[PDB]
Parts: sequence; C-alpha cells; structure tokens
Amino acid sequence: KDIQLLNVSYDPTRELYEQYNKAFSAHWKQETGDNVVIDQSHGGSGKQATSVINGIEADTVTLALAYDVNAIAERGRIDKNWIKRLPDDSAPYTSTIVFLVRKGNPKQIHDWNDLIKPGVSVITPNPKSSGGARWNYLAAWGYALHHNNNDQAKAEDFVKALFKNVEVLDSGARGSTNTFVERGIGDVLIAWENEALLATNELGKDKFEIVTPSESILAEPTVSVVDKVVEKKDTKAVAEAYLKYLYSPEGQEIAAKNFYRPRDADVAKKYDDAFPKLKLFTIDEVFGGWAKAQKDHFADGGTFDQISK
Repeated sequence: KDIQLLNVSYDPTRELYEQYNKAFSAHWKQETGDNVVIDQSHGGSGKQATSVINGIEADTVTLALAYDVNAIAERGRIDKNWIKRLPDDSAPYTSTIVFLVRKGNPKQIHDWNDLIKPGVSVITPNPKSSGGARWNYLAAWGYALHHNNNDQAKAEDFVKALFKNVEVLDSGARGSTNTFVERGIGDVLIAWENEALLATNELGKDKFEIVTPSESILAEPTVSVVDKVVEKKDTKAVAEAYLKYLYSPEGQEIAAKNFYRPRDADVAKKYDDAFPKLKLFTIDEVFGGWAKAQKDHFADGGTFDQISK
C-alpha cells in the first residue's frame, strides 16, 4: 500500500526529519513491503500545537515540550494519558540551552549575567509561539533564582533586564537562528544546543563560537501519535512505528549526527566529544513541572506579560 503521514514538528528539526524520514521509509518497506511517505511541517511549537487543535491532520506531533502536546490532548485530539505511551516520558532525545556569539566574543560573554549588561544585543524567540523561547526563559529564571537566594522578585528583575536587551523576537527558533547567523543581527543568540552546533559546523564555520553557561535547563522535546487523526486515516500502526523507531540505535544515531543528545549509551559514546559538559537543572525540580510553569510564566498576565509591560 502507499501511506501518507504528516509530522507537525517544532522549528529546528528540519534537517533531522529530512534524514530520519528517508531512513524510516526504507526500514518500513523492508519490513512490510508498504511505501510510506512522510510530509513535514515546522514552526514555533506553540503555533504548531494550535494549528493541530484547529484542523491540521497531523498523524504525529514532535513538539518542543510536553505542555504543547497536553494542550492538544485537553482539546480532545489526543488521549489524556499519552505521555506514558513511549519511553522516557515520550522524549527520545534531550537538548539544552547555550549561547552563540560572534568569533572572538567581542562583548566578552561568559555566563547568563553578561546578557543583561548595557549595550548587549540579545536574540531569543517569542515565548508566545516558540517552545525553545520558553525553555530559554526558564533557563534564565532558574539561573537568577540560583544566584539570588531563591528570591523570585530578583529573578523577575533579572529576566526583565534580559528582555530589555532583546533586539528581535522571532516566532520560531529557526527564525531566531537566521536573524543572528544569516541577517547578522545581535551579539548573542540564546540557542537550542542543536542550533548552536549546526551553526558552528555548517551554517557558518569560523564565524561563530559557543559559550557554555555555568548551568542551564535540561530540555525534553516530546512526541505523540494524534489519536483522532490516526483513527480517521487508518495510520495508527505506522504512526506508532515511526515514533518508536526514534528510540532504535539507527534513530538515535541520526539524532546524534544532527546534534541532539541521544539516550542510547552506544550512540552517546560514539558522539561524546560533540556535546559540552555543564550543570543541568530540570523543569520539575525548579518550576514544579510544565503545568505550573506555563501558568505562572506564559499564560495571559503571567510573568512574561508582566516584564514586557
């Protein structure tokens, strides 16, 4: 049979899925004789979730954080208990947040505190549409808390000061990366680690340098089958198989090659030297999980709205 799947994903996974889709299709045909074609859609995680809620017939969603999937489940398109369906809370790989600066680090950026200095132009996406934007915001807030004796007012002041320095707020993380690298705007990009490594290895070798902060957040992008769509399109078996294969040694290696941190020990050892080492905190330990964080910081009249005013 000929099967057509649609994967609605976050912004920077464009390269990953171009490569992964060809490997999964070859694998599925080998095992079943069927021909599967996967179409891709990319954009800020928030915006993408909304589009699915409003009619995009995605078989699978591969978003930047668990909240965005939950938002679709809350609207009834996905089973409420979707996170337990795949291992590691449906997160086949992890990432983190680092800084990308221009060659020679002319503004002498060393840690989070340097981003609030006068005259520094910061590039970070919009928390209202981007998943990476929200990870970035939590990383900076977590740092502030940890450097201010857990004083939330001081952390809010810190983040206010960081946002005052933001020159362009793109809607998706790949837009942020293009603004910095391609358009040459900004002194520092608060980037997904995969974007920083892609920029220094491909999008512009010898023009950029990564700065690893003292601590950052552990980012866990999450995947899910869209129950209501697969039940209509008769694609549950292949959609489920597509997400499970991300955990295969082949899927993990494709992730690693594209600068995402793999879970598979065999793959991590093989691509070890690529990932900076740094202290990571999680969303559960510092913010009480996604439900609480989203509420507190990104819902209407949250912390973000507050510091923007």
